Amino acid sequence: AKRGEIVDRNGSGLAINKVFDEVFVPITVATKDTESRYYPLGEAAAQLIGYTGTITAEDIEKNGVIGKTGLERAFDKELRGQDKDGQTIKLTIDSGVQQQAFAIFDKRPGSAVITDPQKGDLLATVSSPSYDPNKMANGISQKEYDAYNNNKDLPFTARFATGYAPGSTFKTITGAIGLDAGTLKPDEELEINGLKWQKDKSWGGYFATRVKEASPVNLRTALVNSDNIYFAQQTLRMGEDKFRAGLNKFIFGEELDLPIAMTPAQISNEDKFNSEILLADTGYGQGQLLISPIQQATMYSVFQNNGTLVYPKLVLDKETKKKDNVISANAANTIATDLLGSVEDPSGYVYNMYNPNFSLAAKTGTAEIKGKENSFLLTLDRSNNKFLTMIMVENSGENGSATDISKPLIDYLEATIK
Ligand SMILES: *C(=O)[C@@H](NC(=O)Cc1ccccc1)[C@@H]1N[C@@H](C(=O)O)C(C)(C)S1
Ligand SMILES: [Cl-]
Ligand SMILES: [Cl-]
Repeated sequence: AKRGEIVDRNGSGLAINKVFDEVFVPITVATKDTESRYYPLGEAAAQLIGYTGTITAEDIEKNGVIGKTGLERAFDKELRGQDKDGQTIKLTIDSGVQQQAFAIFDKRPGSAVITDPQKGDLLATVSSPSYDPNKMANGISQKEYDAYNNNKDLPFTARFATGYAPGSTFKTITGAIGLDAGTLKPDEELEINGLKWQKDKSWGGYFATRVKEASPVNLRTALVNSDNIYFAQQTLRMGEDKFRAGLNKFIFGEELDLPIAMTPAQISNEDKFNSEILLADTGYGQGQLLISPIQQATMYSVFQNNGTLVYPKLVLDKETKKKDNVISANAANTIATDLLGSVEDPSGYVYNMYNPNFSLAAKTGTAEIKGKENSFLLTLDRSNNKFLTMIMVENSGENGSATDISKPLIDYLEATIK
């Protein structure tokens, strides 16, 4: 039986079969014609699609080829058939978006998740660096394989499913929670002097620090300037109960119906912060938050659905599933409108991607890990609400920011997905 195909949303192949003339024990391509598993996108979708391998003795313990990793293994039952050819599985992936999202990294460690925010379609799930899935499935030498395993940037890992601290992009949720709680007034002008702030001397040598000097600061200025002090103060103003009440309406601790293994997102290590510092850190995306890029794109989907959360989906014919009224419609549109300044204001961090013919909201972020720094970029299509991007660059202190590489992807999406 011929193994079933994995195709993208347009029917283009992602995991298919192709006949080669191999130079009987086939080694490499030239003598005998054999059918081999082929991946047209190669490393661009290696971690997602995975690769196949020969059935081993340990596999036959839980009663041809079998999917070893990725969707080849998760869908191995439906794909392998029975010798009835295997079934064809059509994904939400867009091959053009998948290849563009992978090209921007250029061996930099990071990930990119592009979604249809109103339907949950995962248009692209990219992890960098990557590996050749055709060689892993049909013949890789110990030299090339050891180069993958000794790569400290870990190309085999699926970074879009790994949990990270979200960074300053998380301020969009903290601000929306503050709006619905009634403690955050969008027009209130907060006096903030200097670059560091603590509640009082009980914080010791720790301060919430910002990068830009500005006063007074309202909600929109705090988002565009990415002011940590404003959001640390607003988080302490609302309190842990009001803060967690809004956070708990998101998908924290919730396993998703995605064929991708993923630890659920968490707010902190325990049910209580037991620290004003930890409560304030969580307000601007640090602390003990662990959210994967797929989970981040899911949480941030509320700003393009009038406060409704749209769950992600990878299989095209799967019905859209939502979580209603995670935040209010007024809070979602207030935050999304304020994020237009990140792209449209000449001093905004995403002004490099400014397009006078397209409405793009955005929010950047740099997380400090116990150190190293990761860069994040969230963009929101506000012209038609047809795409959402969650882009991350690991070790941004050496690899640069996500904003510095993501413009060709955003330009591609504004002309294609629109
Ligand atoms: C949000 O993530 C904020 N980041 C920090 O407070 C930590 C940090 C890391 C490196 C340098 C300075 C501060 C602010 N948002 C990011 C961002 O948008 O890239 C800033 C670096 C502007 S700070
Ligand atoms: Cl799915
Ligand atoms: Cl920003």
